[PDB]
Amino acid sequence: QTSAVQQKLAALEKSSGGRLGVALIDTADNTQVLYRGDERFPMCSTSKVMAAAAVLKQSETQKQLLNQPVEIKPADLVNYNPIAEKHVNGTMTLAELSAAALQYSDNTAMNKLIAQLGGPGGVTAFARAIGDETFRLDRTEPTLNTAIPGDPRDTTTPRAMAQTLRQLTLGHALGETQRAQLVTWLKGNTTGAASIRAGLPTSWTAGDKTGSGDYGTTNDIAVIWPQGRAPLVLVTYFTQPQQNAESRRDVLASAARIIAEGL
Ligand SMILES: *[B]([O])([O])[C][N]C(=O)C1=C(O[C][C])[C]=[C]C2=C1[C]=[C][C]=[C]2
Repeated sequence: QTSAVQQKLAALEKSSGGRLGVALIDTADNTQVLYRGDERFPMCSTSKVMAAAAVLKQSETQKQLLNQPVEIKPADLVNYNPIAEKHVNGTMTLAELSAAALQYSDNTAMNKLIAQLGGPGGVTAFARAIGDETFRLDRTEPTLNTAIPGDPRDTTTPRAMAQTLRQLTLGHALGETQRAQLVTWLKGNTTGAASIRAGLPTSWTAGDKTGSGDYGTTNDIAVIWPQGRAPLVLVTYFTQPQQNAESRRDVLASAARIIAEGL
């Protein structure tokens, strides 16, 4: 069946010229709204949530892990490292790397999280351990953002990512302290105001992680606390046919606005 909301998302997609994927979980009743919910999309930096969560899980049995120093060398810098560059020839703790990766989308920080987990497959392994059979991380930064159409590397589906974000931020995939820490990091994100958040009523609060890559890939995954109702989990993925396409955060805001108006 096709709902009014799905029809509106299709119209938005048609006018955008790209491919849009949406997955909403409304925890007020556990219902879901999906648009291309089972198609694969390149995650780009939204994958950093899985990596930070995997490290949080390891910290449940190692009380001092988050305070563990990790060396940052000149050779570790990649294409975007706003936080890590300040620490070259120095160190960053795993908590500092997680916060930098999540709140500023630092790529060097993400690579340190991936390394701590034993490589991209370590992130995938954690996803499997928490019930996500779809997610796959195959490469490090910055190549995991190539976002080539048809390429299965570093992809997931909106349905799977929404389910996983719910389990991580509202459920019990992580211990209570770690869940709280992940939510605190997401709510402190600095990069999301033009994405999902721009399509929501101003009174609502939320935590999110954005993603950007080639083929104008523009992503955002969010946990949302609407005014007067149970939380929502929303994933909005968008990718375009040309490698050098421009970013379209407004399309994500438009998708979020349609979802909100459909409540
Ligand atoms: B994540 O998606 O925020 C990290 N993204 C990238 O490193 C990246 C961007 O985003 C600027 C931070 C734009 C275009 C790219 C990127 C990586 C590889 C190819 C193209």
